[PDB]
Amino acid sequence: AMITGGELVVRTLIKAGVEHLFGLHGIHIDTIFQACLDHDVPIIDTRHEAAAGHAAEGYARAGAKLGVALVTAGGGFTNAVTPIANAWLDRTPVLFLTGSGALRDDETNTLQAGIDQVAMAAPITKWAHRVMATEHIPRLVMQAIRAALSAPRGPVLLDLPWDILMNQIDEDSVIIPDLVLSAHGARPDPADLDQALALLRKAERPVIVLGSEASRTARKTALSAFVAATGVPVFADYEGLSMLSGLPDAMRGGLVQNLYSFAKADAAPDLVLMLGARFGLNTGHGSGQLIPHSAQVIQVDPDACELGRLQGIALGIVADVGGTIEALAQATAQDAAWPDRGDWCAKVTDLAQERYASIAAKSSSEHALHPFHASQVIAKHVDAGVTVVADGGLTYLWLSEVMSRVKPGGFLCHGYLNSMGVGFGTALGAQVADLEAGRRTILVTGDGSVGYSIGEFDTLVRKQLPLIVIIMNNQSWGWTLHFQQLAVGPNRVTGTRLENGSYHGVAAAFGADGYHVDSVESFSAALAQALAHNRPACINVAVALDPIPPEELILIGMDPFA
Amino acid sequence: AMITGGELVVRTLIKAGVEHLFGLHGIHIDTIFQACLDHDVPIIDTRHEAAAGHAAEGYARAGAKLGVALVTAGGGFTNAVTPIANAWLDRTPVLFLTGSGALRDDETNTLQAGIDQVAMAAPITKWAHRVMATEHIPRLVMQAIRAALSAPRGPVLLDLPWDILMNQIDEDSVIIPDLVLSAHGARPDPADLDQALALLRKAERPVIVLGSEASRTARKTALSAFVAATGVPVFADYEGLSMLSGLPDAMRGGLVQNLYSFAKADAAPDLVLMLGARFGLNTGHGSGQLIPHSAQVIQVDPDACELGRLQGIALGIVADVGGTIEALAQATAQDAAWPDRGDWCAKVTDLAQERYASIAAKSSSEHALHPFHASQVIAKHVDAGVTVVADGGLTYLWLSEVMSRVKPGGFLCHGYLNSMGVGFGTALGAQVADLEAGRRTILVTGDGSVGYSIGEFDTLVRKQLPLIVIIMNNQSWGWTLHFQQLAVGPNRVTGTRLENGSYHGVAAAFGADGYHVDSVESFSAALAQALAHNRPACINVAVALDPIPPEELILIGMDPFA
Amino acid sequence: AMITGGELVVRTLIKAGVEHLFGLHGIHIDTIFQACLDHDVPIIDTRHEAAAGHAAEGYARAGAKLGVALVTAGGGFTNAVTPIANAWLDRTPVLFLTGSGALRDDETNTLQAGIDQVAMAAPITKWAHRVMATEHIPRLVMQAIRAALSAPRGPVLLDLPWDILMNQIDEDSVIIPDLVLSAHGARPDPADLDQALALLRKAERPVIVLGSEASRTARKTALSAFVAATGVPVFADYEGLSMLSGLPDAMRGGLVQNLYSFAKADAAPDLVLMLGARFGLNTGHGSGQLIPHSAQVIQVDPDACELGRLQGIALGIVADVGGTIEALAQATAQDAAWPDRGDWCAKVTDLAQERYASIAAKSSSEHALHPFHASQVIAKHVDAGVTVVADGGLTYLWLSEVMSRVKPGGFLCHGYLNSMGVGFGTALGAQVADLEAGRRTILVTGDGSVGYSIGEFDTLVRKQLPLIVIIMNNQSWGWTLHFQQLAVGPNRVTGTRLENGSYHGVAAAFGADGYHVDSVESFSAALAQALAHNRPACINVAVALDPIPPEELILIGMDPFA
Ligand SMILES: Cc1ncc(C[n+]2csc(CCOP(=O)(O)OP(=O)(O)O)c2C)c(N)n1
Ligand SMILES: Cc1ncc(C[n+]2csc(CCOP(=O)(O)OP(=O)(O)O)c2C)c(N)n1
Ligand SMILES: Cc1ncc(C[n+]2csc(CCOP(=O)(O)OP(=O)(O)O)c2C)c(N)n1
Ligand SMILES: [Mg+2]
Ligand SMILES: [Mg+2]
Ligand SMILES: [Mg+2]
Repeated sequence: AMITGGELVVRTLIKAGVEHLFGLHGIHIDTIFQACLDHDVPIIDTRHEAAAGHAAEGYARAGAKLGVALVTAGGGFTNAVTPIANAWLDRTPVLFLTGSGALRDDETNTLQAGIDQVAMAAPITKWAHRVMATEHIPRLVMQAIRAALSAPRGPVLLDLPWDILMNQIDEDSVIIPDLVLSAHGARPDPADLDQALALLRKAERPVIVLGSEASRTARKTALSAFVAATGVPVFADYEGLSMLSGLPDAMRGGLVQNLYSFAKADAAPDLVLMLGARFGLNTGHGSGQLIPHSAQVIQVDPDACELGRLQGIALGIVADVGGTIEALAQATAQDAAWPDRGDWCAKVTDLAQERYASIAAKSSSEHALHPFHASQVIAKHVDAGVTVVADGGLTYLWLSEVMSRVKPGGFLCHGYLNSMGVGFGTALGAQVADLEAGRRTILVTGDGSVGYSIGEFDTLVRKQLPLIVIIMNNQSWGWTLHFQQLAVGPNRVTGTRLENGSYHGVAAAFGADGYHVDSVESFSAALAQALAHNRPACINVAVALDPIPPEELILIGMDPFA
Repeated sequence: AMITGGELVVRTLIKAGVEHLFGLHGIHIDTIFQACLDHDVPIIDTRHEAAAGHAAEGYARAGAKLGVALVTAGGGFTNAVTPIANAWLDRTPVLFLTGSGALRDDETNTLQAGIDQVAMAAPITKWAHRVMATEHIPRLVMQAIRAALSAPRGPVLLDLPWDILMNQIDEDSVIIPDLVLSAHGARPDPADLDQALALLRKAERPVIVLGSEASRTARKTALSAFVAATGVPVFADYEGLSMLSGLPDAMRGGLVQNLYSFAKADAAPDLVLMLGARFGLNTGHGSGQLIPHSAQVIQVDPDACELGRLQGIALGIVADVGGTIEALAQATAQDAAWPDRGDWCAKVTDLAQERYASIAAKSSSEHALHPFHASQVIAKHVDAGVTVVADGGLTYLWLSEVMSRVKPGGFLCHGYLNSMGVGFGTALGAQVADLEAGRRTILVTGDGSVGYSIGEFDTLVRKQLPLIVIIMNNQSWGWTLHFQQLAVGPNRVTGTRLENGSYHGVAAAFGADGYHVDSVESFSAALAQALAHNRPACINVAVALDPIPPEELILIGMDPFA
Repeated sequence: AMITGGELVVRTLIKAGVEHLFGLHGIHIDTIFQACLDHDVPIIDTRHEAAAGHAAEGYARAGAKLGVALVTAGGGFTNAVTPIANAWLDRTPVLFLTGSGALRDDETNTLQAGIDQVAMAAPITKWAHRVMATEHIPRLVMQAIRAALSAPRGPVLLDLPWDILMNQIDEDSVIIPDLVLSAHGARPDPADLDQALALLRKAERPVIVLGSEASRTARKTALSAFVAATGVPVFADYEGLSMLSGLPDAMRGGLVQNLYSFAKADAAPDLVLMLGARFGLNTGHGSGQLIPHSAQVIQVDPDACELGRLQGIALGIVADVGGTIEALAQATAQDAAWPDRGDWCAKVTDLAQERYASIAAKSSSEHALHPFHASQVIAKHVDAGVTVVADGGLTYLWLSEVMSRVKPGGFLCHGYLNSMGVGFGTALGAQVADLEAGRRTILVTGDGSVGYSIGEFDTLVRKQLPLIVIIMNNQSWGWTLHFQQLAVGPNRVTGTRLENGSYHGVAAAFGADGYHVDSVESFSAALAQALAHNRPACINVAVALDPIPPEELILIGMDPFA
């Protein structure tokens, strides 16, 4: 028959293995909407394009697969910029399909047309391109997919002029190709794999730090066989945590942010193995905090820029992180000459424990519900059947203190962009990935960050998504209000207080469950209540503002343990 | 004494004459926040950076001045992109002040940093530029203002590294320089102005069409001098309508879209003078449905691409629209012999009025409130004491049909980008520019577009803004659903129905007045009620889905009077 | 019949009045070649696309019209970058027509395809754009011409995919539109015009400075009437010098660079009138050496960025420079009472003349011909019938000192880009424009610079172009060798000597008249010889290296006088 370019897009995505798209409708991309309707593909349609974009991210992260986002021309695309920017830095594999002006209505001042979407998207994407001919649609779509999913994973834009989409050709003119890209990643040269193992055996205090790319390939069975052979502790940046949930408990060092007072302990790691973790913000930069200059560092990253960009390393290998762990278990299933790491692993869990006691010792929840305490109520329900998504300022800095101790099904936190509010978006789409697994999603967000996408309680309800939103309400933009007294001066705070409005009143008005809580018990009663029930909820949690997280004081450059 | 890069900016904006900024606080730009506090200059902080940017647009357009927008690094900037794009196409003079990563922490994977902000805004701005030394700030800020304000007016982006903002210097070492740019625009060469007036005299059915740029300089008394002398009617595209409000009633033609039904009456304009109107969406592209190919066209635009871009004109002048009007009055003051236009002007008002009676005659509001009947209820409250702001899909297309009859102090509608939801931001900042002038602002929005910025009721209450928001709620993304049922098929509707949620409840949750009305009486009661009170209000108006606005059928290329 | 997209281009250029192209043939752009050959418009085909690009600049600047460059896809476009860049900063109206890959051969790794040609040209052009439809060619080309030719004049890039160019439509289906854009530019307000004149009347030591845009619009008759009425002296940067050749000699201040030693004379100008000169390289920046801080500045520029960008000004008008000179003569036709400026005019020509003898006084041509003495030889032939083109390092810094006194038909020197070797290109194109005027072109280049485009002697020969090329050969990259010893150290000069080659031998091996000269008499004799002959000539002049252009010392910030 004769199908439209819109249909050609959809066949190609179905051929890849795509089963959900997140989007918001426009006349310009309606041919895709029509084709999805025809091929029984869900198109979760949100209230803001950005929220749909982040929804694709969360699906991609929580799902360990490709996320797809669909936005209309002009305003559709520009509303989509923040999720693209976010997925760019988080290294999140998301295909962004956008409509634009008709080729033939080029340069005529028509509606939603005239802005250079690929130009805009270029410095934010692994690849961005505008389709010039309908026959190109199947192969350009697959190309776009391949680029996003290969290492390092990242966001890709495909600009589908209205003109090309509506247009129609003969089904036989064109070939819908398969996704013919191996699921297995590239492995290091046998020469280096041996040198890195030789180094790890000589190590007295060795550690491994997992990055985002450990989670995208998700090679758990091979990682377990490897830790089970060498017996070395394992840390991760935020994205990496999901991986540490198949590991014995003494071999779990937790969040990379623990390796801080390992110096002040005369116990600083002897060697560091970085698999996908970059010398960015999550690893304490080139400063030496979490990773020590003295230490001999082995860094694996598909992207050779990252190889000792900030510190000098000892060995740097270009390869896929997931494909590397496979090559690691394989070469460690004959060794058997691996030292006992008891005394080392012992202190690792000890130092993490001291921090947990040191914060619980500082926590007074006498007058207003301390935030470190509230996070514990949440900790109580976190296991492999629960994806946790974090947003807000101080509120996610408090969760990190409680997150090393539990074993989550997914954990999705801020990337280098650190854009407040992308929480709803990411969380929503996370739940759609979690529906298959039976996992349930919980968003822990700030009173500020919820305001960005508050309308999404509508989408939650319309699409029947049982996401629980916990709003840690301190009646302010938390992180910034602290900066104002702590970096500027006590009496002068502006543009940061948010002392107005029932967020729970909003959610109830949008059709979701309202809960209001201020005490520890009030909160635990409500969280267990919302979890028991199988529909969307909002919990407005009154927390103190004054308390200063240890992580806030690390990042400006001070010791919270001195 | 010693100053910081932030202070330098604030002093430079004050020497320009700026009295409000719209922003959203982040630590990267806190320096400006602090300097503003010192100088009693208000920063209206919203819930989303987008809403802030659009608020600067609304400030600018309704204020006939520069609108200033301030956003933080990274997510702060990318969230502000929809406002920049809109400002670009609307030709709206807005200065966009963005923070970025520190210069000394360049290329290190730090926080909110690594996205090429200037590159991203390049295709959307008259000028984009990242500041490289703290002493450059005062002259780089002024150069940005001049860039923004010169014709054609447009957005300008100025990236201030955090490094450079926090950074510190001597008061007398650098110079806060003055705003030296003449307010009066450039005039056509007299030989061309004479060609034009000669042409205008010989015309049998002459019209004038105003664009954005007429409203920007706002030379009202020079238009009245010119119309009341040649006696020619005057039309305007959306941005230009504000300018027709101090004009004699007979020589007002209304919105440029009334020139449709002018052919079928053998009364198509003989000559068309276009002052800032571009050929494109507002003026019926190159089709000659509005501007007939037969007519002698005279076009005046600051930007030369624009001159006869889609049609052939007889005269194309590069000049300021504002200054061209001044010359049009100048050259008309001695000229005694202008023909009588009484019969033609009678014909213009006659054709426009037949249109109105034709719509009312086809409008039943018995089963559910007709969107037209609803639009009339609003129009009876519109005079020069009111700025009406429009958003949504079908809802604004209906409102246009009543807007030609009333003389508004401001009318801010969709530009070419047609981004749904920009209504809140613009409407908010419009109310800020309106407070000083004493005028009151109404936003007339659809049920879809309001969901975009619905947390902004928070800003409406925190900041004490008596903005009334009418939601024309047809429980669907109206305009796209009409495309789906009319051009694809009645049973093929997906992703456009919005069958959920109390919007008036949402406003009531943030502390605004809630109204839910459905009949003509109820709504008029509700509107008059909210207007009496100096308070932020939300009117949720239940309106019909089925009716097709005459503009929907015109823009698709059909006759709606057939 | 049916014509080609190539034909559609040529028909449109023809309607603009384009009578010559500069280019270099590729198969992608052959349809334009066929259409030019069909319609007898000459395409001057050079040996390098950069020479073709620059030749178009010279044609534009020397003919005071639009210039058109035509380069093929890929290498054709990239070779064209330096001319586009130069035209951008010189403000030169140049249409760049480029081929690119076939739309339907998109992303297929083909011949000459794949490089984002509009992206690369975006920051270098007023407008860069890829043509998307064969129907579009006529209106897009004219839109391009309008954008290049509007104030401020600058280069435009039009990308014409080979696919769309080969395409064939029906003649009658598309309309080849006229150039309807008034040749007179916009004039200043009459409030401001009068303020400037009253300020000019109150002035005690007023001066006028013409910049690039004065030569573009070329409003000579209006300038003669204006200086001859107020009697104020008049300077110019390099581009502006051509206009000073229709002026009584005492009223000629010459090159703007004379106003240097005017301060230490207590003769620093009271008031400065800037017509299109920008605060920058030619005008001693924001430093106030040439354009004093004490003095009141009145600045007129099409681009408002420029208005007091580096100094504070007293008045700043957005207007076309050509139009402003008109308005000025106009307003001076009634103004009978302009004071006598005899005392000031005399002082001016006196100081410029003293500086001149000050250099001849310190010049010795005994052991090798002095570069200034050599410059004087050339000055003896410069009149209204000669276009002089300068290139090279020291060699042109020497001419400037001799150039103020003589009144040339054209004078084309380096723009802000200051790119060596662009001489042949610009000069060759200059000679083509000069054929209509009867003027002859003479290029003064250095030994390093001729080296860039040396093969162009071949184009001079094949194409019968009697351009005379004087090489001031000091067997080195002069300017950089001087920086090395004068700012770095005596004994450390590397990579700057060019002690090799017969340049005259090269020109003769290509077909042109070869001359070798080292003394004053040899040089004057041969220069006079090649001029009598109506052929292309090369003159290789051995000049001294050790000398030091006063300008070379006026730019590090030091003083070549007191
Ligand atoms: C998109 C974006 N990202 C980051 C910032 C800067 N920022 C970092 S933390 C913060 C306050 C967040 O408040 P909230 O979400 O309530 O969390 P809290 O720290 O108050 O608990 C802001 C404004 C910003 N202004 N915009
Ligand atoms: C930012 C943006 N997103 C999506 C669209 C596509 N679109 C055009 S009209 C329309 C429906 C608008 O709905 P609503 O605000 O309720 O107005 P109404 O239903 O009354 O027409 C949509 C989704 C758009 N033009 N801009
Ligand atoms: C395109 C380009 N422009 C400028 C320079 C830097 N530069 C400025 S002057 C100069 C020497 C010019 O030598 P020549 O052409 O012989 O003139 P001379 O001063 O030696 O007489 C150089 C290399 C450069 N390397 N490349
Ligand atoms: Mg908070
Ligand atoms: Mg609606
Ligand atoms: Mg030389």
